[PDB]
Amino acid sequence: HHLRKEVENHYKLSLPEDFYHFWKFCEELDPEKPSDSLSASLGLQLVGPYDILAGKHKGLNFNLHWRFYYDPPEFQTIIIGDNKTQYHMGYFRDSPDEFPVYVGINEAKKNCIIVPNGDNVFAAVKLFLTKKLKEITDKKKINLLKNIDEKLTEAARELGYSLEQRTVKMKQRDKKVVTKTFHGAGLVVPVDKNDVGYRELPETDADLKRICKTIVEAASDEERLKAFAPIQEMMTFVQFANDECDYGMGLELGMDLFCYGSHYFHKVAGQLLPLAYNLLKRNLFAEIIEEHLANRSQENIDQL
Ligand code: NA
Repeated sequence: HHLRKEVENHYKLSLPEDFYHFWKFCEELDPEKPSDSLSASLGLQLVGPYDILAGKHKGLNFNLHWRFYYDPPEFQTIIIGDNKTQYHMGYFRDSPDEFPVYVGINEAKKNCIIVPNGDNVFAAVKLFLTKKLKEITDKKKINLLKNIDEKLTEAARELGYSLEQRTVKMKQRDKKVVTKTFHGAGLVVPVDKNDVGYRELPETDADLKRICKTIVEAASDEERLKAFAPIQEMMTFVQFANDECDYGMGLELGMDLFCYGSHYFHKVAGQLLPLAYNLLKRNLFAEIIEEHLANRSQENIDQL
């Protein structure tokens, strides 16, 4: 596609082959409006990089474009669904220098959880379709979805794409996950044979969430200052961890605070996440998190 290098220059990210093949699939499906080809049948719409392939881009910050409230920098939205739940799908990359490891989904009006949904967009839409078909009570819609299901399956078969929700390479990546974080999709950082690269937080996730709850529910600013004391302490622990190259600890603390979702945590998360991503040489993610924390909206299409 003639707009390919424009996609990767604007996002500063490399897109996998499934991204481009799926565009051609949707073009054939509805050449008048490829990004809306699944809208009547599935309630889905292609967005983010697809907007560039569609030429819809012709101040424009693609680090924020269709970035929903709980999308960590690893998560790049490509498809949106029901706006009542803010259902959407995105490629998930552990590093800006790698291809996506899978397609994740989140409902931003419900929670911060990122659910795996295949390792390519053909799988992601097929899995969505299978689930959507369970709700359909109209014979014409049933017929339409079965046809689309047949086309997706054959296209995936011809390209050699798995249609499984979790593939082998995905289950292999989970072996590298040093912690789940609050969103459950996992952090992957380099860890050498002496465990250097990561160390655990002093609190469990349930206890960290309890600490966060006492901060947001503090009845006065003085009580909130006191409720912050365990966070301030953990940030000191992160500084020591950074001095000994255990960069993943501050990444995990910052990610959990971001995922909890309170504006009371934007300042500390802005002190943890940019530094951690820079120390990990994931500089683009440091840019994304800075710009997102400065503009963490519930409306996010940069094309207005
Ligand atoms: Na965690």
